[PDB]
Amino acid sequence: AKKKVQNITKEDVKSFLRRNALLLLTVLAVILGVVLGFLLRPYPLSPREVKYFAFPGELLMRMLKMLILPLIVSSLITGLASLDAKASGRLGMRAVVYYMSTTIIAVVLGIILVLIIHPEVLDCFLDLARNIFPSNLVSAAFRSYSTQEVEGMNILGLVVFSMVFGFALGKMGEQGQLLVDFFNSLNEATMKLVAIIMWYAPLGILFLIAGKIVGGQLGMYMVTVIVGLVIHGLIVLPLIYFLITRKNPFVFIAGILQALITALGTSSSSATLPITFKCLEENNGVDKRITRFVLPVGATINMDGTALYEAVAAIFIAQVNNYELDFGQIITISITATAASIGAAGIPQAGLVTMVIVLTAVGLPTDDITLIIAVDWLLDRFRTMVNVLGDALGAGIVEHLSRKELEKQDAE
Amino acid sequence: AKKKVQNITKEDVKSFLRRNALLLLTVLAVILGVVLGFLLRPYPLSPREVKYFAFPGELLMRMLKMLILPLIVSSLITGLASLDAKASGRLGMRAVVYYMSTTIIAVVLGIILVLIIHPEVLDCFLDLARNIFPSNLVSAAFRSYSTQEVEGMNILGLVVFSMVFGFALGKMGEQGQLLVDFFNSLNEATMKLVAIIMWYAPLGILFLIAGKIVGGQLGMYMVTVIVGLVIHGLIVLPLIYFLITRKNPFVFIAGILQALITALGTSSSSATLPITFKCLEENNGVDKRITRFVLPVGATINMDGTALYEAVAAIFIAQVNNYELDFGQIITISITATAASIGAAGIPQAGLVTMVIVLTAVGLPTDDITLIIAVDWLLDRFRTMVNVLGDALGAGIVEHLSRKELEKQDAE
Amino acid sequence: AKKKVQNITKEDVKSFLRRNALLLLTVLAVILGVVLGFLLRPYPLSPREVKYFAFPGELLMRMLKMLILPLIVSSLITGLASLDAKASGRLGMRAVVYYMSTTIIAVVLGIILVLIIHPEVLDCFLDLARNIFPSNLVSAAFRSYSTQEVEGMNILGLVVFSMVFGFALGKMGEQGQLLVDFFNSLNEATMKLVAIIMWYAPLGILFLIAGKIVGGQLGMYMVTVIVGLVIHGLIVLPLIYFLITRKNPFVFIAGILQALITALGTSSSSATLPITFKCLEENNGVDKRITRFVLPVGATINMDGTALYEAVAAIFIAQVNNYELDFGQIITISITATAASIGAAGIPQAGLVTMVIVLTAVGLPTDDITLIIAVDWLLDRFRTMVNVLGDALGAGIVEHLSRKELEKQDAE
Ligand SMILES: COc1ccc([C@@H]2C(C#N)=C(N)OC3=C2C(=O)C[C@@H](c2cccc4ccccc24)C3)cc1
Ligand SMILES: COc1ccc([C@@H]2C(C#N)=C(N)OC3=C2C(=O)C[C@@H](c2cccc4ccccc24)C3)cc1
Ligand SMILES: COc1ccc([C@@H]2C(C#N)=C(N)OC3=C2C(=O)C[C@@H](c2cccc4ccccc24)C3)cc1
Ligand SMILES: N[C@@H](CC(=O)O)C(=O)O
Ligand SMILES: N[C@@H](CC(=O)O)C(=O)O
Ligand SMILES: N[C@@H](CC(=O)O)C(=O)O
Ligand SMILES: [Ba+2]
Ligand SMILES: [Ba+2]
Ligand SMILES: [Ba+2]
Ligand code: NA
Ligand code: NA
Ligand code: NA
Ligand code: NA
Ligand code: NA
Ligand code: NA
Ligand code: NA
Ligand code: NA
Ligand code: NA
Repeated sequence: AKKKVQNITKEDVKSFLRRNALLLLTVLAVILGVVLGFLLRPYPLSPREVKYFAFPGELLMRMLKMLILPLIVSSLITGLASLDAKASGRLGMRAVVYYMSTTIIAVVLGIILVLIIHPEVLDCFLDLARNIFPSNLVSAAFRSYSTQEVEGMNILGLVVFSMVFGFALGKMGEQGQLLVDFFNSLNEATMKLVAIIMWYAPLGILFLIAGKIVGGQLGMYMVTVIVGLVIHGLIVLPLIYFLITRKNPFVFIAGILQALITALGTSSSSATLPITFKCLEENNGVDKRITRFVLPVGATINMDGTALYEAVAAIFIAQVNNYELDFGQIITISITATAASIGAAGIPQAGLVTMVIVLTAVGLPTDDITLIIAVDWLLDRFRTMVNVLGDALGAGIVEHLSRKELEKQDAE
Repeated sequence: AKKKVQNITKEDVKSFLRRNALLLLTVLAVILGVVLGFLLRPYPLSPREVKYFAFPGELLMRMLKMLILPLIVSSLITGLASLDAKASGRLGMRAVVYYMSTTIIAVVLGIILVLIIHPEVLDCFLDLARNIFPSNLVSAAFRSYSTQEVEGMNILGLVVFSMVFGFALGKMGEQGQLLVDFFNSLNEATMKLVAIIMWYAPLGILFLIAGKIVGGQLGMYMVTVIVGLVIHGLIVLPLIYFLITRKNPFVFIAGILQALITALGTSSSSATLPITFKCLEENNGVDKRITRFVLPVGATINMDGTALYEAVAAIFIAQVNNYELDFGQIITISITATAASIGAAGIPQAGLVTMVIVLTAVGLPTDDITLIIAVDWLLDRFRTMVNVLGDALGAGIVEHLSRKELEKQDAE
Repeated sequence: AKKKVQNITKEDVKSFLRRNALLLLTVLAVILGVVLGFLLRPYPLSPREVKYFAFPGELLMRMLKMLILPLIVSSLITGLASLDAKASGRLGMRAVVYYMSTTIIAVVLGIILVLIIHPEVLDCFLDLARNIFPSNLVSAAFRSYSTQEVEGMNILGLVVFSMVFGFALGKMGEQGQLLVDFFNSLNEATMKLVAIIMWYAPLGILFLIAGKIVGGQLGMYMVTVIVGLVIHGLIVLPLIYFLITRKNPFVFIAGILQALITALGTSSSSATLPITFKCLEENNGVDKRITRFVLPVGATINMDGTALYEAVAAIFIAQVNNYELDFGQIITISITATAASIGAAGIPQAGLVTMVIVLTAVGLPTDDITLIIAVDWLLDRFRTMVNVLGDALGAGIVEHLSRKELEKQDAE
């Protein structure tokens, strides 16, 4: 009742409109995009014509994807070279502990919400191990292994190599410094390009979401995850940030708002990574030393929203199948949904492809994934926002916990 | 009558032979190549054997293509970082204005010469836009998009990215300088390699042209463009250079002679770019700051000879078809032939592939391109020389017009 | 009798076990690998399951292959920039003379051993020439030409380009130094990663050899080459090193032992190159200036063991065919087996693929290669050890012969 009477003052909206021009434009892009897409929905237009329509949104995807490679490689090489090897292990343990806990908490919340509301696989593990260790760095930049090398950048392989290379340069001293300085100039220069890409974003988001918007049991399921992601995203994660930092978490979420709205549009944790960087480094004022450490790793392994969706959908398909509830086999679901969360790449429709792991483990048929394909796209847009939000709050949490190591490196 | 009596003095030919050793060798390579090719023309030898024969000319192509990538990327990153953002816009406006005017003048001359002597397409625009914004920089270095990613370097995508990256580094100051210095050493080092490639050029040009030389209406057509390119190339463009600089243009053409003779052999504006660089920077003494700005851009968009050929061939196929002459539809030909000129890549047989755009716009059948395929190769060799000559004179024109901006950067 | 009574002292084995922990572990990996492979040999397991089994050995291959590219490119660019152009020709002549002589001596020894114990092709030359001059440097990093561009790094193309680039930077002075320093930091940093890869090697070698171990005339043939490689490897090459340096060669072989045991496991001169570098630079204390000069070149052209195997197998298939012994045609075998040695890439099963050249030249049928395929893998493991051992002793021989040039560069 106190904040309500405070809200009626009609104070400073002209200053807000002037400052938040771009932020409000992308919000308007979502509003206009939903309106346009539903207006143009009666489709006497072929999928070829759908591709033609969504083209302005496609150029935004090419623009964002462009920067992913120089962004990850320069961030981890400089970031890990900036820190002392032992401090990097400390920072790393903070990240890993935060990642596993938040993913374990999301999968438990996900299982509880479905148990209340009733709405080869070995080759996958070897392909993952194969990608952690790329045989060629030039090819790793635009191809991933799939048992033989499918198209699309091997983010994980580059994440791992850049880290080991970063540690090596840190151990080289002065001889190493030249290369650390080379990669620092390349990071800031690609960060300077994401400033340009940001002005195109409202035009892109409008067309990217408008194009995608062009039995009843699958209906209740969509409502389950959406509710589950609001509990984790807007209630679980903020109180975690508040409990650790003692800072207002909803003001932090306001800073990374452009990153969430772009995640909602692209449905890629990797594509929105350059914008998550711009938001945290600037708007939230997070340290570059730790955003370069947390964000490229969080974008591929820290998938809180995917984990919640993996558990929900693994139990949802079992409802139709009338599969028996085993006290020990539900434990395998929480284990494999956390496993698939880490595994699944930060790219669209990667959630559904990793369901093969979680469906096999329990003993459910993998061909049931076909039922969940139709509605997936909308749940993917939301799942991505929670996967990004986790890396953003994760950076804020780690930065706060690692202030001693950061103050030592600020000596000179 | 005064220059004629002056020419009879038999003075300084031994000094000319000693100095112009390489220049005269490549001229002799064309003379020996035409003789050898016609001598070996009776072909009881398969296309496989033709490939075997033309192999010394193939090694020259691999050698020149090799350097294109480090040459474009280092030239635009340093070149645009060297200049103040506002001066880069001034230099840019001079280039764009020169490019569009010369291309508009060539297409008008081309249309006049044919109207006196009577001898999907949307997917193309989207593919071009897609290539201006590459989704992966490593893949952009050896692949282009074609609706899905065909082989062959995306020169345009790299031209655009290098420019935006160059502007970014220029805005970084000292932090940026390291990377600008890194790309400056990489430019001069690859420029040092083109000095070596130049000694192989006479052997390559000989075999490259000899291999290619191994109804009657298509006969008069070939004579139309050849005459049209001599009017534009040796009369239109030199008087433009003279009107702007007041310097003798045929002495400038003498400096870039090795670049034209290599264009005549390869039929690629991109492949002869490292040699156009060596000729302008040295022989013509043009500024590196502006050759790095003009030449990589001119090689892909400034296609004067292609534009003249596009107009000539669009009207030539209509002669056979007896297609009606519309005052407003000839205006669409001048517009789409200028459009295709900009579009068409600086690689062999790219002129004929972009005829699809100009034939569709008017309302002529695209399957008529098959008639023009046989004679094309020879017209392509000449068209390329005019496309290169335009970038060479264009550099000389811009350098002269931008002497104030260049004198400011020479302060220290 | 003097070294025998000296060996009975039971002195310093605890110091040896502590120091040579890793060296003895990889030896134990071979012992355990042979035992495990023969134990698991009864195969009710498919080739798919064989791939699953050999997976720890596959990760070692991806790890070693990863570093090959930054290792070759940084070694030759810095190495050749470090030296004066004339000194590089001197060092080069020492290498080339050593390479051709040792390969000529191995093929002569190989021919003698078989003549005592009786147990298109033009397209190949053009493909080699095409690869010496790559048309694209980014593609050269992960593809080779095959008449059109097959997968797998073009080591030769990068070896050649890095050398020409190294010479260019050396001729640039100070402007060049930045890039030389850039590539020096990148060499030491990738050399710092091979230290990590080395700890995985015993686990990898165990599984790499165990997986591969899972008429009678082809039996005697295998014994011929194995004996021939022991004569060249353990008798011919050491006395050559002793005659040149006057240093004990079997103490040198002890230093590069990890490199030979890894060659025995991988059967790739290129994959074991980062470990041959670590052994020579450290264990044998060879100069970085010359290991960067000798080793990347030796890994592809200096194939002593392959040459001996090429001669042995070219004459062995003629035994079955009862092909006539011509005094002049045996001279063509020694010539083409030396030719194929240089040609054949430092990768597994490359020896048998280049037999096409040596079988055609004499007049034997190329389809006979099928008979030698079954036993090849084991002979390849040994052939590789002799191909590596040659580069290792070659570095030691060149370093010793070039001490004047090295002492001049140590001035400052
Ligand atoms: C596969 O998914 C990953 C990769 C990385 C991480 C952690 C992380 C984050 N966020 C980053 N930036 O660096 C390190 C991490 C460590 O736990 C360990 C830490 C580390 C400390 C000290 C020395 C190291 C040497 C090499 C590599 C990592 C090292 C680096 C977690 C999961
Ligand atoms: C697609 O085909 C092209 C690309 C480039 C150009 C012009 C050109 C030439 N020649 C070069 N080297 O740079 C710039 C040009 C401009 O007009 C604008 C100019 C510019 C000035 C100031 C800031 C900029 C920031 C980013 C990019 C270009 C900028 C750069 C013309 C057509
Ligand atoms: C295709 O297989 C090869 C490539 C290289 C070599 C020799 C070698 C070794 N080992 C290395 N590192 O460099 C040079 C070699 C020369 O003989 C010549 C030497 C050289 C000296 C002076 C100037 C040069 C300029 C460019 C290239 C090589 C040059 C370089 C032999 C065979
Ligand atoms: N598309 C999601 C991952 C998923 O498909 O679950 C993301 O990039 O965050
Ligand atoms: N081959 C020409 C372009 C064309 O095909 O018209 C050039 O590169 O200049
Ligand atoms: N595999 C051998 C070459 C060969 O196949 O003969 C090596 O790399 O040394
Ligand atoms: Ba430091
Ligand atoms: Ba400056
Ligand atoms: Ba020096
Ligand atoms: Na998590
Ligand atoms: Na993520
Ligand atoms: Na993941
Ligand atoms: Na023009
Ligand atoms: Na051009
Ligand atoms: Na063009
Ligand atoms: Na040899
Ligand atoms: Na070798
Ligand atoms: Na070889």
